[PDB]
Amino acid sequence: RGSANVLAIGTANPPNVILQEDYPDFYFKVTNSEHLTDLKEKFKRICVKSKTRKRHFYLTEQILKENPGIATYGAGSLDSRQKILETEIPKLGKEAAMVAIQEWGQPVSKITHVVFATTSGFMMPGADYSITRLLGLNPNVRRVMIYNQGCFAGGTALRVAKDLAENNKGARVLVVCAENTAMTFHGPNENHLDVLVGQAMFSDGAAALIIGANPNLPEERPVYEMVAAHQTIVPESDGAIVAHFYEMGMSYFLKENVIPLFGNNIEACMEAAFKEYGISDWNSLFYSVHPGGRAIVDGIAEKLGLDEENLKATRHVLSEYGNMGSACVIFILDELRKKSKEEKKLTTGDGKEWGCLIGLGPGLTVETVVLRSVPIA
Amino acid sequence: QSRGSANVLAIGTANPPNVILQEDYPDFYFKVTNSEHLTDLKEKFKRICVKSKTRKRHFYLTEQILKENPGIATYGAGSLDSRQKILETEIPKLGKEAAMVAIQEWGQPVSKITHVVFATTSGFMMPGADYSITRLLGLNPNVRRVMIYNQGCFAGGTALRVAKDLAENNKGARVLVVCAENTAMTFHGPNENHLDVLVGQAMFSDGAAALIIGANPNLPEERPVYEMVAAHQTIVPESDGAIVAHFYEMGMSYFLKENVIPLFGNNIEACMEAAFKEYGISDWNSLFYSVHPGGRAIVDGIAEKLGLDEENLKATRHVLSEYGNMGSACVIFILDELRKKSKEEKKLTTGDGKEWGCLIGLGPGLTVETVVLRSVPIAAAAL
Repeated sequence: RGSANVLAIGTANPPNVILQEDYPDFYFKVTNSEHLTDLKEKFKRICVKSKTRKRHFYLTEQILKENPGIATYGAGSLDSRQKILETEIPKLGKEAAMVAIQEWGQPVSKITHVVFATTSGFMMPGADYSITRLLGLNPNVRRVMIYNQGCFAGGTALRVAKDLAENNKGARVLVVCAENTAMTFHGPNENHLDVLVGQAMFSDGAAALIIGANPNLPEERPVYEMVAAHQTIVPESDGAIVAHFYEMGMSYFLKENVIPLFGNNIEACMEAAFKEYGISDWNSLFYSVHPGGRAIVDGIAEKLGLDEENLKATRHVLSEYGNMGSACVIFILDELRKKSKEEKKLTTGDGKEWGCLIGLGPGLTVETVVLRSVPIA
Repeated sequence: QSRGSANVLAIGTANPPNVILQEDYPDFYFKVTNSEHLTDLKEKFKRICVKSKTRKRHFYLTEQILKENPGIATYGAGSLDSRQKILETEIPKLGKEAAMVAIQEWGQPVSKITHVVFATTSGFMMPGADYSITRLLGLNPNVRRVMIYNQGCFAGGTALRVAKDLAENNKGARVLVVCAENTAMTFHGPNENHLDVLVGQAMFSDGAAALIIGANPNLPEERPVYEMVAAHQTIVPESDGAIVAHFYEMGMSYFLKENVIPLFGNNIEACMEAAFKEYGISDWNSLFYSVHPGGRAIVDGIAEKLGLDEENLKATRHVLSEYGNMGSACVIFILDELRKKSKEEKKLTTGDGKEWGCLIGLGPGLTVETVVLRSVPIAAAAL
């Protein structure tokens, strides 16, 4: 019995794109907030600085017209958010899952386990049930539904898949991460400027993987080896990110020091994960860093001394997709292996042997997955 | 990193102190929900409560707390924010008290805990209940957490199935498993257009249960109570839509079709075969049981289809009787009851003197969680 491997990665996004250059005009119009000149000026500066070029959203002017509470800050809107989210999350998840299954090239009857992560709505039965039904998976698949673990849940999903894959001979785990801003969209309000930071970054996306130990070569094709998977609570961080699931939807609150609480601690997380394999040069590694806005990626870069090369996959997904929550770190893994093939590098990890996937979110929580690349040549 | 199977090393339970006897619950319920005029619903509710075989339930919710949170007691009113204010702190707090009972039986420092699995459908926030009990128990900040939110009445099974893989794949791993439920998420006043509310109100109750799960016990402090042999999960065929729950502004709005009981009853034998065929076991009455007590009718129906005697189901029916339907926690209380009653009538194993047993989680999907268990001799389990 060996290490859990990534055998396939797939991604999906809803079709409707709003460019960041268009987004402030769009946002202030569909929330009937054009009278709030200062917030609109504040929001244009945040978006000009975001280094997100474009985002996909299921939410459109049409949907918001049909569900006006979603576009009114603090209005009872959760019922109508859930009516969207209950079906759109499994639906988008299925599309991401189909791309992974196609790459994998094996029948779906070989899938033994399903790990689904989202914070974009919830019901019983959950998105894990729904995607099982939509893909016609075996009814006896062993399911782990991961609700409401926010922007670190990509890490959590992989860490769970790792133990499922490694402890069960022949197990193939379908991992799906999906987010939909129907859960997080808020109109602007002078008292809750955290909303403007959210509306500059949050976006729709689904990513899927197939995880298995002991790949059947060469008809199965590993992309990454999962070596280790850690979770930690940052010291002195209690209350830094808090989200409530309220009648108005997901109401979230960020302290001033979120970026420096991650930044002053990330080096300790890298030592905890890499010391035992004798690694201390952080630029010797390839990276999937959760792109929770520009400031989080820049702070982690500054504190680890990461060069432009090691963050270009992370920054490409932030630019082209925005903060799709749990899905982002999986999009980055996809981008990383594609770019590696395109630039004729020796490994799926940008020519590097060892790598790091970092999930960041409430607690504050750091998810650290240690990866090895696979040869391309 | 294996060396052996995940064992239950400890079990502890906690309940809120306010108890309402079922004989008193219809008068309580119709009074606090301002529903005295709804006479036909009150008579229906009395008949359901009598048939329930729930004698007693624990609740955080009191008359006083409903007076301070009257939205909760007003059918369909926006109450979720008031429900989350209660549940955000009470679920981790109740989970903590259960965990402290399990950790005392375990007799190891909490620094030995490497993983935390927390199951609840009773409120949700970020960071979740996993984070909160980690903080309340002063666990090592680098514990590996699996937060199982909103899986409903099969989550007890899910929690052990996750714990099994965490404990068997990580050498030295000790998994704290906590299942907690609080009816602040599910409490609704009666309504002529939502009859399924009367079914839940007869059943749903508060409780927390905790386990320490680990492979390779270490004497003298650690003793196994149960061995986990296998953990299975399945969708009951032709079951789509039988149990639906939405998380709405009014709280958890749930819909329980009539045919839930036949769908579970008519497929449970296939679940037992799938789980026990490889061990050459077919005599369902020779096994010990923790069956999710999702109301009297589901237990009775599984009893009839498997041929289980009164002896097999007394632990299950004891918990339904004395605690009601505490959601995820029930199957863990029943394992606790089973080993306690075994020790008390001087049986030879923690499973009522039987060698093999099964824990059955039942919930939306419809989903069946099946945990294949082995008992431990009382000699090696007790002190």
